[PDB]
Amino acid sequence: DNISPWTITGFADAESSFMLTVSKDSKRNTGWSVRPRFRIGLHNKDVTILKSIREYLGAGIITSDIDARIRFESLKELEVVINHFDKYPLITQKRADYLLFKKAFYLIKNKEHLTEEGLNQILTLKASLNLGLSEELKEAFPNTIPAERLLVTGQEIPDSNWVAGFTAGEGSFYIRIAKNSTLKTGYQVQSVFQITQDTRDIELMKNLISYLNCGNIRIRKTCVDLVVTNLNDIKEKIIPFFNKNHIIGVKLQDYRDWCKVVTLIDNKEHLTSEGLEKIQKIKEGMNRGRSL
DNA sequence: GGTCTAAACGTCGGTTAGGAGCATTTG
DNA sequence: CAAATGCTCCTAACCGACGTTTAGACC
Ligand SMILES: [Ca+2]
Ligand SMILES: [Ca+2]
Ligand SMILES: [Ca+2]
Repeated sequence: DNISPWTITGFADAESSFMLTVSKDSKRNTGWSVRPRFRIGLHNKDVTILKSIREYLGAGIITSDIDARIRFESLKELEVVINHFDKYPLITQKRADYLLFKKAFYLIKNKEHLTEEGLNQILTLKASLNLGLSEELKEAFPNTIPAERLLVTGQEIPDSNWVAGFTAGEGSFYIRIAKNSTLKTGYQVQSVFQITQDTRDIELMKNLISYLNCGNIRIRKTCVDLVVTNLNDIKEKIIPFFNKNHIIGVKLQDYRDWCKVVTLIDNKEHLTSEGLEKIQKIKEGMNRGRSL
């Protein structure tokens, strides 16, 4: 089965990266090598996801060593990328990065990066891209003025598949077992849906809650979480939503086991010892407890 | 009070993100 | 020759995922 473009975009909002490498090359006229990259790096166990992406865009190089990566570094591949994200725009702060990247791309495509002016401009672009300029690049290009970075605000959810890809990237379906003496079975069993993101896009997360009509915002001791713990919201909103909008990767399997446990909780089997052992058995093989 | 649900509060460790540069091809 | 791209190696935090305690409904 083929993947949705908005799923690709959501997942990219989650896990992808737009990069500019500027490295001193003595074998070049400007004395510098400038190259744009787009990349997605995952755990090996999710190679298939990358393949799916590769199948949709018809571009990208997939490798697998200590991790699995799909990369786009040549001009043509990057054209494919830019086409996709122009048709299907990111909505997190990463979009900003994309724009910078995009600008840089066109400077390199038109070869004016081989000009010192072009080089300097590209350095202003990298200055505001992700982690910005290293100390080495800072001293190599003194007092470069960081390009204006677009603050991504008022981002409406473009598509439900975007949500699917995004939680496929940052989401978490897990079962919480709490040591509670008030429970005659000895433990409280909770089904929990979660999405984690840096505070920079808290607005989006809030706008996401309204989209799912459930969830609470949690601020950590930094990061922000969309947390769904209400069983009825889970059974009536979340589960149907992700049954319609599929989760890719191993997290799909995790989500299935999660679903099974939710059904066990709905039938109040979590209130008995037998059902508790059952649920625990399912949980031990979920997420961090899964194998090859 | 007894019980259970929802969720606020807490915390670990690694899969993500982000990085830089040599090697090879293209020309 | 030089410019583009292929390929490989390095770094660590924003994530994922796990745990306990608190407010409070029904009975
Ligand atoms: Ca992310
Ligand atoms: Ca992930
Ligand atoms: Ca992630």
